[PDB]
Amino acid sequence: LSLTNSSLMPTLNPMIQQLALAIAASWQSLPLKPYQLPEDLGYVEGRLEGEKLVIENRCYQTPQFRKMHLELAKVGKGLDILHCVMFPEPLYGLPLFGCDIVAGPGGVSAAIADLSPTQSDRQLPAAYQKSLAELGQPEFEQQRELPPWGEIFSEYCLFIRPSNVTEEERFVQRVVDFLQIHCHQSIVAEPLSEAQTLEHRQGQIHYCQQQQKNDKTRRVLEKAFGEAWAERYMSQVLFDVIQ
Ligand SMILES: C=CC1=C(C)/C(=C/c2[nH]c(/C=C3N=C(/C=C4\NC(=O)C(C)=C4C=C)C(C)=C\3CCC(=O)O)c(CCC(=O)O)c2C)NC1=O
Ligand code: NA
Repeated sequence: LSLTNSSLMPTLNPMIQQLALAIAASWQSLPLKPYQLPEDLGYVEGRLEGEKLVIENRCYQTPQFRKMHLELAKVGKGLDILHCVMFPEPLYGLPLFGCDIVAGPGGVSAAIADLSPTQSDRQLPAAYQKSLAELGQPEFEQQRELPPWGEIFSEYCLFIRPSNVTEEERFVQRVVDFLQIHCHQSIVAEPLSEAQTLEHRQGQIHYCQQQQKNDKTRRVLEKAFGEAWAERYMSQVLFDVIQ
């Protein structure tokens, strides 16, 4: 979370850099422990017939968060990606924090962030609903419609192409605000009932299964590493289905 040793960071899109710093700052003083990814993955790169893909993975856990994954990536010289998920411990019933930012030479093309539900009714907990409403409706000029698998995302999900610096900063601040709410809610949460824990586990399984339908991510991985590698990475590293 000291992103000071990151080889990628100095070379990434400025909005990505600010988000990475914001996420690292959110996590820095938590009761962190390492979370070992499959094969204790950290840095990885690959190429097949086209551009090289370079990826840095950082991953932690706390008693409330099963797995806190920050991924940074670059395809060739110019396509930059930040991926982050905080997977909740089902025992505590917290939503899933996620964000995905994709940028090229033309600027940021996609910025997505959410606190996604795990309840069977597909609603966020009452406390989240309240705190999120209090932020107000952000104005963004270029909204994007989620794909069908994106039914997993809350009504507060952002999915935009930022139109200018003001919007980039507004999006980053909204992600900061989501993280602030999420970290606070995490400390007022108690272990839930076995039936409730099971419900929340299912919500997290479903989230991962749906995220795996994102062909935009899959194609980037496949072009650099191939089908089998990409399937392993999506299903075991990015969106692992708990059980
Ligand atoms: C290896 C990691 C990684 C790669 C390579 C990656 C690539 C990536 N994700 C994308 C979109 C996207 N990404 C998501 C969302 C998410 N994606 C998430 O990983 C999470 C946690 C969310 C949501 C919280 C959505 C909704 C789209 C748009 C998909 C579409 O347009 O069909 C796009 C298309 C960008 C655009 O259309 O402008 C690419 C290239 N994303 C990645 O995370
Ligand atoms: Na390299």
